[PDB]
Amino acid sequence: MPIFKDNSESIGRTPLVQINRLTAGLSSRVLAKIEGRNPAYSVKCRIGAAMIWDAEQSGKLKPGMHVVEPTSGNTGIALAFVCAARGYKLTLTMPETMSIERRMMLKSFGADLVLTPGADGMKGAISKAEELAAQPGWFIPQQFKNPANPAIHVKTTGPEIWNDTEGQVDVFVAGVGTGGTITGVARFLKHEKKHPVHVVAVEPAASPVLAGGPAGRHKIQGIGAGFVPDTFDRSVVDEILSVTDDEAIETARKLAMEEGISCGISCGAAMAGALKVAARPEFAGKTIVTVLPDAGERYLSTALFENLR
Amino acid sequence: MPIFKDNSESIGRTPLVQINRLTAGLSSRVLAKIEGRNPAYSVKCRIGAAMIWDAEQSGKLKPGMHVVEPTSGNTGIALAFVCAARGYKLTLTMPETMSIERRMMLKSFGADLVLTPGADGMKGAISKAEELAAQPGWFIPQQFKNPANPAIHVKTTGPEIWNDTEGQVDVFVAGVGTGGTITGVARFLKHEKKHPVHVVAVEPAASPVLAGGPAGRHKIQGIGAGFVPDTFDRSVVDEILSVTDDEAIETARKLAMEEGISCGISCGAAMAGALKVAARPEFAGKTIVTVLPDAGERYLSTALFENLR
Repeated sequence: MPIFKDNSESIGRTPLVQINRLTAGLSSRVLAKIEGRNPAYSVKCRIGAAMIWDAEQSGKLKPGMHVVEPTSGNTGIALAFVCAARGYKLTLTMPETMSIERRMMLKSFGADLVLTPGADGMKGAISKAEELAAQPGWFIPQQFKNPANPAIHVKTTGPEIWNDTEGQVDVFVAGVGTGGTITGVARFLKHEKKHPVHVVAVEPAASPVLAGGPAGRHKIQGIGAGFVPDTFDRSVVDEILSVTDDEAIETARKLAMEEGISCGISCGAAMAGALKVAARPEFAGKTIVTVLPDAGERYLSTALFENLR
Repeated sequence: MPIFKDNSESIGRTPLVQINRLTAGLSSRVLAKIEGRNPAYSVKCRIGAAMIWDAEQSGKLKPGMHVVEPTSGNTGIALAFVCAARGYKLTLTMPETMSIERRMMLKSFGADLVLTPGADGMKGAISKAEELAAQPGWFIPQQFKNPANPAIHVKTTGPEIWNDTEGQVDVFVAGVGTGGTITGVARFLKHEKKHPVHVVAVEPAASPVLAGGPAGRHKIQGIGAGFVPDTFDRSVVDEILSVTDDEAIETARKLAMEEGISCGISCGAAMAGALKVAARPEFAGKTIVTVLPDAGERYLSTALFENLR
């Protein structure tokens, strides 16, 4: 490995770990990519870095400009650590219904937070971010529209999976938030390596928007955005699979308990999908790869841990 | 990277990141090794894996046996994920001062917790664990005595530093808890690569036991054990340096804020010492390497985040 000139350069190179007890009695192989092991501990670190780097290259972002994005979750954390490592002023807009601890993490990187009325929800944070981003000197990455999001997974996540498995990956299963992960990995495998792979998107059964149903409330943070994102390319996805909130929560708990993998709720969702796919007779002896986006300690205040006080 | 057959094999291979703003105006070069990027997110993952593997190879640990260890933080977490990954019953002793968040992390891996009197500290934990380990069928790794602890650093941490710097490491600065990190890296560089390295042990000014002062209470968790561990090899250490709780907490805040590196209190302690050493005239144009043991989210409930409510 090189010496990274700042922490944003250290994204990726995450490990593939074989799942052993949740797969007991299957003849396929299930490998988990641990995206929790990133400079700011989630998969979003890849796109926080890539969207900043790409805006530098194109001139949309210049030194002294202000970065603004409407986000509570992992994307705010990634942008915060990247802007701190690379020296940009950062503002994040979020409804005031935001956990005091997620805000501490964001403020530890020196991000400025703009709370918008909780009643207007996410669309209120988006409106404020658009208003701020309209002024000159401010840049908005736009995580759901920015092609630099799937492109970094074409350049890093995709190749890492291809090379760590030595070309043995027959199924890729990924929860879909912005959809950049599943789009970039599928593009790399199918178009750049010409590799046959069955690509499965995972969404909450309570908000099955990718399969055409109506958005709803759900607890699988980071996926189920309530719309089909522009960064999600349905043409490289072969199947949509939904999981319940309880399946996701329980499978994340079993990943820690039975595999020693501390991970979040959407990790349980992805794995719960992957293990159902991996039980199909047509995939006997095949390799199923899935992504676990972040780590369990980010979920101490959530429903993931409520059974442990 | 290979496919890891379980999560314990995925230890290490952590990045070296150049520190840029905290070093502004020094002519030396300070590189931070990010041990938060480990399967259970601390440096102890290396020795949790290694001590279990070593006990398996030696026959001191067999399938069906019960693992027991005293811990005040990361060693419990490391052993917990390893025992979940590899299938051992685990019981940890710890003072009742252990935060609720730490307990929950240990419970998520299915470890049993035995609480010892808070005012008796680590020594009261060590004694209850020794008691429990007397039972036939029980095994105690003994993190302060087990040579498998510095050995894994001779085998992984040392070589990673040597390889990523291409033999450019003139100073090694590390906080001492068990001392295995500094002992193993220093043995590797001095005894095996025959490389001249100024090796700096960092301990709390409020508990300068390595320097022969009295044990005292302090907030730099993970270091300042209150005694000199057998796994600390004084013959490979060139200098003992004290840092205040205030220095450590503030420097950990500055690493997040000015570098985008979210890390723990002991990380600020090591960096506070590394920056002092790196400003010395004899190290102009030289390379100083230090270890940042874990990640910031483990410390939300601590004095590290007191300034953010």
